This record gives sequence, structure tokens and C-alpha cells, in this order.
Amino acid sequence: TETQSLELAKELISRPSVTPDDRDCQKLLAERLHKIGFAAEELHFGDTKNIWLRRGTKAPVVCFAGHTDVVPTGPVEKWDSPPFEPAERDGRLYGRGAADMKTSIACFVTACERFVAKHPNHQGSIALLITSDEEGDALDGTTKVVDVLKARDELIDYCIVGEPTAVDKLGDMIKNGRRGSLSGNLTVKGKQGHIAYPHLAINPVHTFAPALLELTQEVWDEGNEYFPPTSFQISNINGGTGATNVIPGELNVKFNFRFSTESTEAGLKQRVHAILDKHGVQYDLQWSCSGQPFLTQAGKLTDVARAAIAETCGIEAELSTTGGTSDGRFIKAIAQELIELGPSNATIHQINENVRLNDIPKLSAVYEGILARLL
Amino acid sequence: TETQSLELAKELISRPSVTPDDRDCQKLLAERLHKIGFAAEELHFGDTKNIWLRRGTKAPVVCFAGHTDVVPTGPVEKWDSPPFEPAERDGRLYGRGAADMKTSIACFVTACERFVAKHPNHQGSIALLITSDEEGDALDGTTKVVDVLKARDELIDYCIVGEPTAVDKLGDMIKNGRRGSLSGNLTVKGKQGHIAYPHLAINPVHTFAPALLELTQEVWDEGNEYFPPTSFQISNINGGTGATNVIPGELNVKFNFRFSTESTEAGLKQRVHAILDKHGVQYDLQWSCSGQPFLTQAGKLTDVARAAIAETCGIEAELSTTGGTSDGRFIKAIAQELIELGPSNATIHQINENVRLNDIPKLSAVYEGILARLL
Ligand SMILES: [Zn+2]
Ligand SMILES: [Zn+2]
Ligand SMILES: [Zn+2]
Ligand SMILES: [Zn+2]
Repeated sequence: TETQSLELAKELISRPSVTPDDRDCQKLLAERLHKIGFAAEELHFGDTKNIWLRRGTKAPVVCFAGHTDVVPTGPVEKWDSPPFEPAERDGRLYGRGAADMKTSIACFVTACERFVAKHPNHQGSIALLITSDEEGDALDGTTKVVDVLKARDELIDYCIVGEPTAVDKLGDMIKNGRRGSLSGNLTVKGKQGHIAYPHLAINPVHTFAPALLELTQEVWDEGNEYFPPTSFQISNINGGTGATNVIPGELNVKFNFRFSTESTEAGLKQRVHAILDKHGVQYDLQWSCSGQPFLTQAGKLTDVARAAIAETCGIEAELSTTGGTSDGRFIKAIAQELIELGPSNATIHQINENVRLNDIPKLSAVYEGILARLL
Repeated sequence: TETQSLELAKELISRPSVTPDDRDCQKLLAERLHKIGFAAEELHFGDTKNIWLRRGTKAPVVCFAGHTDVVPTGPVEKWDSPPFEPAERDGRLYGRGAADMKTSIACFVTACERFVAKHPNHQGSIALLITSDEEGDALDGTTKVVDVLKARDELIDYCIVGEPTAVDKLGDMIKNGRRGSLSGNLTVKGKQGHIAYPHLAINPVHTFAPALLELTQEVWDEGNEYFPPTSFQISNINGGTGATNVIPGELNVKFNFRFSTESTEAGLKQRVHAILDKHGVQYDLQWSCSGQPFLTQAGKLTDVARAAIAETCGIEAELSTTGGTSDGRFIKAIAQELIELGPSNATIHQINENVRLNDIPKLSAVYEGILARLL
């Protein structure tokens, strides 16, 4: 079985492409796939590099999407082997980006090579949408490329985002969508004063308390067959001057919803304002929504991914929308069906990040099985 | 009517005796009262100066207590006239310490002079207990002097603390005691994690929420004829890393009780622990109690103060235990009866601090009336 995915994953990992830097990872990919008919189109915005590689000119268009940037390593001596010197050890490949998400990219590229070699007259088109900023604020990465593609009507039928999705074994989980994310920055207003004269002050911690309990106990929805219940979480709360004999004048609270399609952005905001208003809270509230939920319901793409996983890995993949998010939240606008599929995400963003070596050629063969079933 | 109190209040105020500095205010007082039979005893501890002046050697011993230190002025150009250049204007005397509490000290000293002159063979003893640190952490001020006096069995029958006690008119309020103060530093423990996986974290804001509501709604006691209900107030709350996609690992809350004699220190602590435990909160809690409540019930001293106020000011003084505290919390240990009595506290610790000029010789004549009724 092929070793080409492994060695390409190594050369990618060896590049310290901390966001938003690419270190010519995109150039490497472009030059390699150019050899088998992929045209390259660079789309740079701000400090972020993006590439849209494409072979073929007609439908169906199957897209692989991913990112070449990695999160910072932390103090390097805490690693067992250096984070940008990929090492084989105990049946694993260790390095920053080994799981998120350079190995996926390497597996897909080799899958393209093997597919195109076995089927040089295949129908449709194969594309790669690669960015150097998914891990940061992501203002100039995939979202810009999607807008360019949508503006010139270059649409996608099937997209696979190579993010790591597995719980333990490769293939046990595919993502067919993600929660939206809605964030609030609440400033509860009181009136500062000496703690010994509470009747001349208004303690914003005390005024907020009944709403906070109602917020943290609230059932937002029950989820459905594809999504878990909408989740509300407080991330920060800060109030006071540091003196233990003063009642603060204001209290700042930061909170977030990861919400399913059972609830809407507008609905959540109205509910939050209603809870605060019914308890007489005086406040300012700034909202920000960094994404809507998206979903690809059971269909050809999910069926095909399951079948390829059953063939290669021997297991039944489960569909999931849990966890964080991905660039799928931008791409779904131009992709009719989109899934995410990759290796274990157990060690992402952590020190001694790794992937099982046996999963590497399996992942690539899954991607190749997907290509064959769609094209 | 005499102008001696005014001019002595001026020379005191003109000294910038920001805690714990005295600027020889205590030396001035000692040298002045030495002329009429007061022996001086310096009791210095750390950076704090204390003086125990006394005329007479037998009971009853009447004590005036007070402090020569003042709080910082703030940026001086914000004042209408300089804070340490005492100015007469619009029937008021302006300056740092004009209300808290140099004018009281000046009024009592002149009262001693007039009393002793009119009654050179009076019974009992007159004492002044003066410190240069009441406004700060007060570890080396009156509390040390009291321990020295108590150790050599030098006890006090009647004490008047010159803190400003008036609401509007001089004499409308006397303090016959104060609340205790019990402070808690609570650390609620959770488990930090990414906000999108709440089932792998424990949000300490959410775990604390039901206890916080129960704490801020709790009726601690109903007070009694002398005290208002025990008061619980949150001063600080802080939790989070600053990232809006992280659930904090811990939450810090600082709170305080100003409590009456209806509740005990131990009882309050047990109640707080019981509320937190019944909601399953996991926490560390450090307590500190900076004073017990103290009370002088209606008696000769309150009766005498009321009667002197009725004579000089023409109004009926009300007894109160509200507000902050004073060095009475130390002195009550050796004083059988103690009250506080001074001018308006409306402008204490603020810029353009002042006292009505007409209240100055009235305050002094009240103190003199107290001396005459007790000695
Ligand atoms: Zn990723
Ligand atoms: Zn990532
Ligand atoms: Zn004072
Ligand atoms: Zn003060």
C-alpha cells in the first residue's frame, strides 16, 4: 500500500505555517497537481493566501477544502519531539498540523493522483479550495474566495472539508453540518458607592442575578435528528474596582450560543432581551454572529461517504453536527452538499499532536472512493 | 461667641496629614493642653503616631477619641480652593479634614479649655486618645493604644468619638454603635475548556448562579430597635481568560456583610456555606472579620448627649448605628459607654470637603455641655 500520502504529509508539516503564513505550502500543492491537469488561481487578500485549483470545466464539481495554517506550538521544549520536525513513533506521526489538517490535504492530493491515473477520462471536475487563515479571525480567507466564485457563478455540487472529524477510529464520524454562533457582550448598569450604604447604590451583580439564573437554566430547544439542543454558555464575567468596600457601578458579561436550526438568531436575541427586561435589568448589549448553522441532510454525499468508509475501514460512520465549526460555514453558500471528513481530532491544537500512521493511507483511499462514486 | 475653635481647626487643616503621617498635629495638641494640666504619653507603633493625653487620675474618666490623618485629596486643581489652605466661603469652611475630622478635635480641645477654666476643681478625668491612622488599615493605631490601656487597667467610663455623624443639621444624629464587618473571598472551581464542548467542562458561573441568587435574596435578620437588618453585598466578581470561546476554570467572588447583633459571625458563615453546599457548589472560601458589632444602649451617655444637643442646637438627636465604622470598635473594649458625635458627614472623603461655620462653635459648646453633665 502506498506511502506517498505519508511523505507528502511530512513535507507539509515540516513547514512552520503559523496563521496567516503559508510558507509556500500552497505553491507546493499547486506545482504538484499542475502535473495532472489542475489549473491554479491565486487569490490573495490582506496577509492571507488562498488558492483555487481545478481540473475539468463541467459538472459535477467535487471540491476538497482545507487550510495550510496551523495554530502556535507553545514552548517547544514541552514537546517530546520538535513540532515542525515530523517524527514516526509508537505507530503515530507527531507534529503540529499532523491532525489539523495537513495530513488530510496530503491524503486528498495523492487520492487525486491515483484517481486521475486510473480514470483519465472521468466526468465532472475536481477542485481544491485552500486557505492560509482558517485558525485565526478568517476575514480574508475562504469567505473571500467563495464570494469570488459565487460572483462568477462557479458553483460546487459536492464538497469535502478535510477537517479532523473522527472520535477514535478513522471513519467513525462524518460531519454533515455545524452549529451557528451568536455572542453577546452585556454591560449591566448599576451605581457605584460605598458598600455600607447599599440604599445609595445599585449593585449590578444583584440586579443581574435572577436573570443569570434564568439564562443558565433555560431550555432553548430540544435539538432534532441532526443537531443537539442549542447551548448557552458564559465565557467571562467581570465587575468591581478591586476594593472590597465598594459596590461596582457596572458588570460586564460575555456569553455565547452554539445554536441548531431549531432556533434562529433573531429568536435567541429576543428571548435574552425578554429575560433581562422581565427582571428589570438595566443594560447595554452588543451582539455579534460569526455564523449561521448549516446542514446537508442525508443524500447522495452522505451515502457515498458512508459507503466508502464501510469499504475501506469496515465500520459504520455516524453523521454529526457537534463541536466547533469550519470553513464549511462559508462554502455551503455555493456547495449543494458538503460534509467534513478527516482523522481523529483528539490532539488538535495541543502539544504532541499526532495521527495514527495506519489511518493515513486509509484516509486517502476513502477520499479516492468518494471521488470514484461521485465522478 | 468664641472663635478659638475655628482658628485651631484652621491650623490643623493646614497640615497635610495624609495617613499615616501626622505633621506634628499631635504635638500641637499636646503642647496646648499641657498648659491646663494634661499629661502626654506618646505611643508610636510602626509608621503610626498615637497620643494619650490625660488630666486627672480618678473616675469617672471621660475620653474624647479621634484621628489627625486625612484621606488623599485627589488632583488638586479639581478643588475650588486648595485642600490644605482652609478657606471661608458661603458660610462654610473648606478643606481636607474640615469634616473628617479636624474640626471635631479643635472643638473638643477648646471645650476642655473653657470647662477647666470654669470648673478647675471638677471631679473625674478627661482624656484624648488621638491616632494618625484611622483611615488606612489601622493596624498600629488606636487598637494598640487600647491594648496598652487595658493591660495596665486604665479603663474609661464615657467615650465620645468625634467622627462626623450629622445627616444635615448638627446634632440631628448621634451614633451609639456600629455594624460588624465580615468579608468573604470565594473561589468557585470549574474546569476550563472550549465553549463548544460544555459537556467536557464545568462552568463555574453556571454552578454558582443558583447560590448567588439565593445569597442576594436572603433575609439575614430583621434588625431591632438599634440596628437595621444585616446587609450582604457583592463587591467583586471575576472569571474568564478574556477569550469568548472558552469556559473558565474558576470564578472569584468577593462579598461583605455589615451585620447587626441579631446575627453572629459564626452563624453567617454557616449560612453561606449551607447555601453553597445545597446547590452542590465546589469552592474554596477565605473569611476575614475586621470587626464585631458594638452597641451602647440608652443610658446616661446617650441621655446626656441628647440633653446637650437640645440645649445648644434646639433639636432632638436620633440614635443610629448605620454607615461605616470608627475606632469605637476598638475603644468599646475598655469604655463602658461610647457614642460618636460630630458634624455633617455629607462631604467626607470628597473634593470641596467642608463644615458650616455656624456649626463649629455649636459643636464645641455641645462637647462642653457633655463634660459638665458627666463631671
Ligand atoms: Zn482545521
Ligand atoms: Zn484547528
Ligand atoms: Zn474619620
Ligand atoms: Zn474618614
